[PDB]
Amino acid sequence: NPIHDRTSDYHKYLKVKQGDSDLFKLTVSDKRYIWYNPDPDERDSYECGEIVSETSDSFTFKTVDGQDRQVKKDDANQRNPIKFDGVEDMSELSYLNEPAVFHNLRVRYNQDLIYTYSGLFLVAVNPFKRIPIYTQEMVDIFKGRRRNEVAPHIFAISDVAYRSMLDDRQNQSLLITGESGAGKTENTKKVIQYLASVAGRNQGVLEQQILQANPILEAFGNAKTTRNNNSSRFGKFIEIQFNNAGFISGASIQSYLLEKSRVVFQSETERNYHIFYQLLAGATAEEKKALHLAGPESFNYLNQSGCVDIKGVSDEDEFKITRQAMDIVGFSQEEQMSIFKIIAGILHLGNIKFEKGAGEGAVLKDKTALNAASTVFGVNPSVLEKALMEPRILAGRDLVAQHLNVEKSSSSRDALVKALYGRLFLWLVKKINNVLCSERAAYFIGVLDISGFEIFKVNSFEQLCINYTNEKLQQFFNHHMFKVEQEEYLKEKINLDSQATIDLIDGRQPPGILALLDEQSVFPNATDNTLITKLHSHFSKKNAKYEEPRFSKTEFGVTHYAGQVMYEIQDWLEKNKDPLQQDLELCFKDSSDNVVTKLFNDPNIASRAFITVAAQYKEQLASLMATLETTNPHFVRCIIPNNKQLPAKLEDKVVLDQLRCNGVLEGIRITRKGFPNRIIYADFVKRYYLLAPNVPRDAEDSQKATDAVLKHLNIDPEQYRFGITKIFFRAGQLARIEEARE
Ligand SMILES: [Mg+2]
Repeated sequence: NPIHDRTSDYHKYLKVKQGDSDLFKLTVSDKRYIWYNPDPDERDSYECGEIVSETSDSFTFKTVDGQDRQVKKDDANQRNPIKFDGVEDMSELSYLNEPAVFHNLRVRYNQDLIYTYSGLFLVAVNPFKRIPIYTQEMVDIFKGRRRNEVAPHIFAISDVAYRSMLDDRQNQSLLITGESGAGKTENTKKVIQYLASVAGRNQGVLEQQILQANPILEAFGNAKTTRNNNSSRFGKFIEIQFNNAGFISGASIQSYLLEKSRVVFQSETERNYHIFYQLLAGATAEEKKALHLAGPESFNYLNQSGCVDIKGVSDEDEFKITRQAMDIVGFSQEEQMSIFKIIAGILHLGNIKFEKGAGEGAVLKDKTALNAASTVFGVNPSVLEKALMEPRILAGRDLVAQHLNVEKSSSSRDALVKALYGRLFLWLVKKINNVLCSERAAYFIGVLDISGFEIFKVNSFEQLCINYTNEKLQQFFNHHMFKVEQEEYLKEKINLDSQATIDLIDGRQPPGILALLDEQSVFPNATDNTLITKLHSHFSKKNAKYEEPRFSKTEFGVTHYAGQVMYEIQDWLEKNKDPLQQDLELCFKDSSDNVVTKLFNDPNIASRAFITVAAQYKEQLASLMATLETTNPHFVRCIIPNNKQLPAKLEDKVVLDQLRCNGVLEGIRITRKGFPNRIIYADFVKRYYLLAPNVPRDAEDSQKATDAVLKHLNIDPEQYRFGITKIFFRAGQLARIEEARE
């Protein structure tokens, strides 16, 4: 059994290597240490310090430097005894302090061990390199083991989900969140992998299509940013559908907040969506000519960032893969073509050059790209031309065609483009869903791949959505963790801020941000100023989660869970309306093209429902939360080790900052207050039997033994609770016990 075979790749890559002896003595030391801050300004940077002595209320220790120092016992960060370096769950630690949690992690990361439990969480640090732990071999080892049976691993947590579904006939959900670049999507993909393997019906297609869904999505929804070479520019929730028996029967997809802006603008050194690049790189010569195709350097929407390729990535090779998944999934050859055409047309539209002079109006001296795009799209260029610069507009009675300047003309085109893409994307999802989704499913396991809190330099409307979402999810956790912790105290017979923030945002009466925003969105002439004035009007000095800046006249601050956040209001009105000239709809509505027409002729795709972008999102979240609320949840927190996509570089500031945002640290804090340590009686005795002159290592009266020792040592009755099964210990208690003689 590779589980007990200490020479297996399982032991090799997932386990902390075991020696020939397990004897308590190995680990005996004379030393006691303290975690300290060599420099008080950097609070996240710590050194180990050897406690030298103690007074009644303080410790005194010995710095790295030789200097001596003094500490209040009640403020001190004691180091756990070395036996604890590497434990598979942070909860086994006795001293639960920040540095302490960091250290265990680190210790694991040093051995490439990237996964650790922290009570309910599975913590996962991105390694920045390939570890062969996701093999079929690996897969089959996880089938049916309990969480204590096996090493931490995304496979494990998913197996647990699966058995629970079967054994409780309850639906499940794994929540996978964290910063850009931390790993979410990888692991997300693993889960499906694993699932489709233990529970698929292979001697199969489904399974195939299901797997193939992602690639498709990623091509259209992922991009190369500064933070990651393959970032998901969208949120998503996967539902794996099963039948009563337990076999996979289908699935569905839900996307949230696609980054439409990226289509028409990419920050420096980043890239647009992959497709554009795959297309340019793998289209046949017959496809190129058919699509007026060229190099990226030739296309305004592609050539600006000054990045057109990813190191160690072949846009050409990726296209084949994509092309392949479209096949498996069920895209006709035509459909594929149309997709492309669109992708091309978009590019063309972006090349359209608007000059002036004549008046202030815009004109089209060159008509090239206009033609191309027109063609590809299957619409009347003149019509479109017109729709672009001479949109007719309602002056109420008067429908009168407005002639636009160059910027506004340029802007309309951009909107066009974003609509095109955003719809197309939806269209894909729906498409896929048609193929995979099962009306009649008995159970499911839902996977959420979404970012955690986003706090940049510049925080926009988009981030407000993400953080909102994040507050809702965080609170869900807290609720949950609370029941589940309360359940354990009974089974063993042993003895809020979120809402306010939530309210400020989404509240109806009184109204929160979203509400005020929405309100302003019926007024055509309202401006960002109008809006921000309204907000401060309502919350400044009146709401404690709100903050009116002392000088900025464009921002406000919301006090999130993760901490305070400054939002810039620039363009919220536009973002919330997500406008598009009717003439354009019309224009495109008469397309010759199959798909194209769909994107404008199907309400499901073409329209929000009159609905705001905010409102629509608010609804979307509501539902998600609702469904989640019906499942049993698993939480996975993904952690980026550093900022530079390196390996073997686990940065203290970077990691802790994450553990603070994502709740891992509070979980500890709160758990810390109780009886963090809860050992199985028999186990205690195994290690500790030699400390109290009495007892044998083995015993049927384990509870009696656990007692004799506790009695021996003369431990404070307050430091522990007798569980029916487990002995419940208070913080530091065990560490001391472990610090006793043989
Ligand atoms: Mg991702």
